[PDB]
Amino acid sequence: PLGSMTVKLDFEECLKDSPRFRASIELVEAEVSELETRLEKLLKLGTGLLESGRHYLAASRAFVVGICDLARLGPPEPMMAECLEKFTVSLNHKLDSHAELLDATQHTLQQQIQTLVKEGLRGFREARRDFWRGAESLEAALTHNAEVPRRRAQEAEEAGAALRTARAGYRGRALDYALQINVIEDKRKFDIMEFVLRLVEAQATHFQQGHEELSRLSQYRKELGAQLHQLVLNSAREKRDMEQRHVLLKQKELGGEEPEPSLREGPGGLVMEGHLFKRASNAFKTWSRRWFTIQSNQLVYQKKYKDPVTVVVDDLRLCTVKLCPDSERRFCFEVVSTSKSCLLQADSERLLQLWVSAVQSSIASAFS
Amino acid sequence: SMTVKLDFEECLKDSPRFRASIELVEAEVSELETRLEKLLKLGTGLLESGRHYLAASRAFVVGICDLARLGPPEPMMAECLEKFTVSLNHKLDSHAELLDATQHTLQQQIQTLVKEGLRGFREARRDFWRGAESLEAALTHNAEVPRRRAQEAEEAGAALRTARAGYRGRALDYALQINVIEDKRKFDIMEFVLRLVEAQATHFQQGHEELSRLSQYRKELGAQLHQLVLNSAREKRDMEQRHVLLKQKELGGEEPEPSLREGPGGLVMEGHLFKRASNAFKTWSRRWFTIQSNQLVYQKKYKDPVTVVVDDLRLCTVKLCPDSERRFCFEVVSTSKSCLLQADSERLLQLWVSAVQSSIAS
Amino acid sequence: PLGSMTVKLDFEECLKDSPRFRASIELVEAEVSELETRLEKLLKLGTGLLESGRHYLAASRAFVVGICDLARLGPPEPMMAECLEKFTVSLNHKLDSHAELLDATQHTLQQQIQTLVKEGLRGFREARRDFWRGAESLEAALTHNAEVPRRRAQEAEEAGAALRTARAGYRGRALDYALQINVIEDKRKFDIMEFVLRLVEAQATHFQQGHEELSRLSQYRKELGAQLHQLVLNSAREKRDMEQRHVLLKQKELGGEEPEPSLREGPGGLVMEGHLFKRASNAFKTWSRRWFTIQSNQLVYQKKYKDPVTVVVDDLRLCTVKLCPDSERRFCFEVVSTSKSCLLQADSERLLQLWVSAVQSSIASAFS
Amino acid sequence: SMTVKLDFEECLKDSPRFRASIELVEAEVSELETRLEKLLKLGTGLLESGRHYLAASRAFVVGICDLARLGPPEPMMAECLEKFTVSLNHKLDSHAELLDATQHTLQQQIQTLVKEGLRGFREARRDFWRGAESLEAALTHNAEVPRRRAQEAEEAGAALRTARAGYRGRALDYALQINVIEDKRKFDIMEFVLRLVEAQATHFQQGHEELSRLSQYRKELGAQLHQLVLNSAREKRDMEQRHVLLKQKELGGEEPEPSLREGPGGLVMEGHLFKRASNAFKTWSRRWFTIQSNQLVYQKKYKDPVTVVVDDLRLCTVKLCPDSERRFCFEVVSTSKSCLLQADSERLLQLWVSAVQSSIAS
Repeated sequence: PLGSMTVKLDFEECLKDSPRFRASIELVEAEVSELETRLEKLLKLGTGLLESGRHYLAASRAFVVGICDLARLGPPEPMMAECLEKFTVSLNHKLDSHAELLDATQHTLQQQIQTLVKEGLRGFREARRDFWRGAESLEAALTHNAEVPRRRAQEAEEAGAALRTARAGYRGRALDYALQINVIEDKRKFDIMEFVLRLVEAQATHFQQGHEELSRLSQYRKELGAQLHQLVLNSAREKRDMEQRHVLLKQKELGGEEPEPSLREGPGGLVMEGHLFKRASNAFKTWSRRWFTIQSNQLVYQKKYKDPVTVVVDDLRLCTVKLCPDSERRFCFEVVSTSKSCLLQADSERLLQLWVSAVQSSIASAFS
Repeated sequence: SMTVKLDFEECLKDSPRFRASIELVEAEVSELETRLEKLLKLGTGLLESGRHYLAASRAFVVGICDLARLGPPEPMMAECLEKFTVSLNHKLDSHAELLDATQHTLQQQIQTLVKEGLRGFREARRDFWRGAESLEAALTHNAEVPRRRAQEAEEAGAALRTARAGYRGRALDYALQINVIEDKRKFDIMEFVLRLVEAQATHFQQGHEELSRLSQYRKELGAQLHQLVLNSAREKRDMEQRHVLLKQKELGGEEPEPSLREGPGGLVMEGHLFKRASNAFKTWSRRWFTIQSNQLVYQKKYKDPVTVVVDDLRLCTVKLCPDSERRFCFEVVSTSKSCLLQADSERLLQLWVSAVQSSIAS
Repeated sequence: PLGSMTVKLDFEECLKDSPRFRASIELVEAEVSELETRLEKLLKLGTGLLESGRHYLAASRAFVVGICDLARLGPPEPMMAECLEKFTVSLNHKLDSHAELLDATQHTLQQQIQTLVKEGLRGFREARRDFWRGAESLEAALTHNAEVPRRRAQEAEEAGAALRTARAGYRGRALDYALQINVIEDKRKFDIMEFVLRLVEAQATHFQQGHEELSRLSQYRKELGAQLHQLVLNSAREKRDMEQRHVLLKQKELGGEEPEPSLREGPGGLVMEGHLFKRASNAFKTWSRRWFTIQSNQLVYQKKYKDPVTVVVDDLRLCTVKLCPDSERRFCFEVVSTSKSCLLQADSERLLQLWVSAVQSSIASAFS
Repeated sequence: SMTVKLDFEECLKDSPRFRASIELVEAEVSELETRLEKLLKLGTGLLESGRHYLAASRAFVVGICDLARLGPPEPMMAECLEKFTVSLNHKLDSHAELLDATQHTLQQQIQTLVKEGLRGFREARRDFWRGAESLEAALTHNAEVPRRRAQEAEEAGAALRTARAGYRGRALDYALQINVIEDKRKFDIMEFVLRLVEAQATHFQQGHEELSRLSQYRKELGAQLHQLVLNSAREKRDMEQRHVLLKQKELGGEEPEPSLREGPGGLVMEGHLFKRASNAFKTWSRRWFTIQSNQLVYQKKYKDPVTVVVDDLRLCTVKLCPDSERRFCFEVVSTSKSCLLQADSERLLQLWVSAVQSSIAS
């Protein structure tokens, strides 16, 4: 027949013990050790594939959260809000299926290859042990059969009776070796075929779960896509419209005068904010700018944009404004009270007029 | 955080709604770039992990192949076992094309965005804060005007004018880019996701076509496999059952008997014999001897040239040694060379003595 | 039944695997290890007996040579000359037979006890190895049968099918252990009985070879003995006769005068020996005694009993004797020649007269 | 060497035949004593070697005895194996009596001869050479006489007279002892050999009487031994032949099934179960459990006191657990104590659940 250990083991000389037969027993064994190292190399690689597999999916699962989270960090688009949720449950669904494929991999390696190296050479190596012990027994059997003198007939007959023992039971041991090598030639091919069966089985099972919802994924891929191409043409147009209006402001209507602080919530909330230059009444003294706010009849400044406000004067009920006639600088006015009295300057003619008006107005509310 | 679509009204009047929107869009740009650039190193790492995975698989598929050339080269092994493993390598290469296309995807969108996608926002912003630096300075400058003065007033005020007009033109460019970033952060990330989902999906579509045919192959072969090994289970038990019958009933204790039968040039016989060594103690040793073409040779290893024991047999005599101490022995004495020898039975003595004795008559 | 391993191994629970059965497998083994150390102690003692045996006969064989050689060194008795030869061949004959008994001892220890420890526990310990491997297999078989969840029905059925494997083939392994312990209980008793059979066999064979010539030895023991008792009565009488004659010489006839030198072989051999006192002719000179001899007409002296003789004068043909009238001492005579001339003195009146006569006589022969 | 029976003629005339016989008898006495005293240390060494031999044997016969008390105490072992080995010890003690009698023999003759058997020869010899010392001196003295003198002549000569008479009486005593030594060296050595040959011979005579009856015992038992072990050879093969028939045809894969059958106080069942440990992980473990006298106990080692699992069964309930994850499990819940348990089959669940359920009705 055509088997790899079959064609290099001599069945025909197996009761007969020629140097040929001793050569085949030795020769066939080399494949046995070969096959056992290749089985072991396959188990080591199997955990390497399990290790990298489980790291490729840990990297993948972080990526899918992260791709979604970034889109979620953006300004919102409703088709994306629902499609991204369909994509998310589907994407993770492939990773838990492919993680199952590893565990399946791990399992088949245990059922098959590990069982195979663990169980499958035990009964042949124990038959090998006793066969070579019997060889040993046969050689001393021959040794004791040859060295007797012909005059000591009874002793020699006793020694030849043990040789009939050695030779027979060595034929008996040789048959068992023959049986057991004859099992592993048929067995080796099937088990590893089974292993490959179970490999491409889990693959077929994994692509089919991912192929099965493919229609649900494909409707969203189109409906997100048709919407994105209308959005881009809509943004093109909106930004065309925005570039031309951007153009227009710079052409002829932008203005050079300071913009005006806008009062709201009538004279008793009187909400108005704007910067001024302030100066105190110390003997050595200087100007700095602060951002001012009249809110709830309360005049307040803040050293910075993100600083909490502080009162220019605690209460503004007993205060009076002086529009200076004589001031070192143009556009200066002065604000006088029980304590915290101070000098102010504004940036242009209408801001001075308004700021003094609004602040004098707030004094009327407060005083009311 | 701030409101979407920031328009020019607020920009040009230096509103606190503008003032806070510019505060919050810059802080959004630092978060965004960091997360994009993290998503960039993580998508880098994913390809590296995929590619380590495909090499891990590629080495595992060579280990299943190695079994296959060791084995016998029969039809099911020769064709099926090869079609299963080549389909495994084909799938690794296709999957390589998906990691090549993921890389393309990532180098197109996310690399470009990190590298040169914030660059005109940062141009507009540094030019814009430059405008307000100069306007902060010219508001100071505008304020250092003595009340007596009029030529200093118009001179100071002209410097404030151009500072304010330019801050406003610079404001229009920051605003417009704040709208461009806002749609770019939506569309570059939406196209990225949709490209990736699209290209993953085709690999399964095409995959399943083939691997569902391979499922069919698997279940058909796998069905032949369970019966084949049941067949075997019966087979090697039948063999064991003959063997205990062989051992109990037909097992032989007698020595293997050599055969004196014609070949290419006359009678041939080959077999074990004991002889004495050439060491100083002359110690006995077992070798395999052949009678062929009127010659006696001895084999020194299996599959290696033989050594001659007697040059010719037609010039030999054969000693049946009746007065020797040694048992089952004969001596062959030829003109150039002699050899004592010893056999395992009285049958084997007479059969080796008769074979040499017919040989001496050739 | 009544066997030592039989009555502490539970056949009845051997398919059934109770803690009792696990306890018996363990319990019975302790006797197995016991029996193997006692077999080994018997082999060590066997070479000690071989070592001392071979030294007791090396000491014995030297003694038998030495007992004979001492008798052979004595003054000779003819019945002893033949009986000692019969005793010698018979005595050695027991030592070569008892040396054969050792070699026989050595042989039986190899055939029996060494074969027994070498071959006889191999197939039971290999059955023990696989039985406890099957136990191992059974425990993980139970382990994998118990830890499956009830929802995973197919997987659990597969795991229980392997347990039907484990349990069955463990029953199969248990039977082999049962077979093989059941062989060693019958076997242990016989082999060591055989060993004791072969011991007292070689003894019976040794006393019978030594009992078989006992009649030949017994005739010599008597004939040497009857002769020794006549010899002692004969020696008693001979020594009585010798004591009384010893008595007689001292009583009345011993004599006080110097004994006389006895000439023989006539005047031309003239053989006569006796001491004298000699003096040379030197100017400072003195007396000493030497033992003189006239032999073959040659007058010679010797400084000692065991010294070779030297000539008083080379030749005695041309010499003359002077019987001194004037001499310092009594009984002196003088002997004159061509060279070596000298003065002599003798011990008493008849020795002087004779010595001068004999020496003058020898001169006449010589001169003839 | 010299002639035998040395008589008084030669002695009293101071002959050279005497003069050489006295030279050679003293040299024979030095050889003799040395060889006797060597024969004395070697006969010492022989007893020491014999006694080392009897102790070597005595320890070997205890090693064959040790087998015998290990074994079964059956009639052939009990009586024959003991009669063989006690005959071995009996023979050691008899042989001890022969080494005691060899020692007696050696201390009687050869020790005495070395110690005090040369002593009167050495007395006579030193007294005799003393006589010749004085006669050598008085021959000198006899010779120092001036020729003129007559009173010196008779005075010197009288000293020579008594010296010569006494040398002659001393000569008679050396001579007579030279005859006594000559017969003593023959008769002490002849009696020694004959005593030894005589006493060796009786031990075989008596030995063979018994050991030839023991040969008879040996061949009769030994004949029962070859058939007995042929009988056995058939026996254990018959057993092997049933066993391959048992394995092939009757071997069972099913779990051992417990039995619910009445005893001293009602229904009894005992058997393996799985339970959960009291460690912090709560890890599962297999123990052997007994239901007896309305109680459930568990065994903690073979042949050692048991531990109670539930105090009473008439106060228990029994959970068939249909919604549990764990397979083939039940729970027994009693007032003081509960226990989860797990069995190997759906048969064993129902049988352990029914046994507790009959027990709950007691």
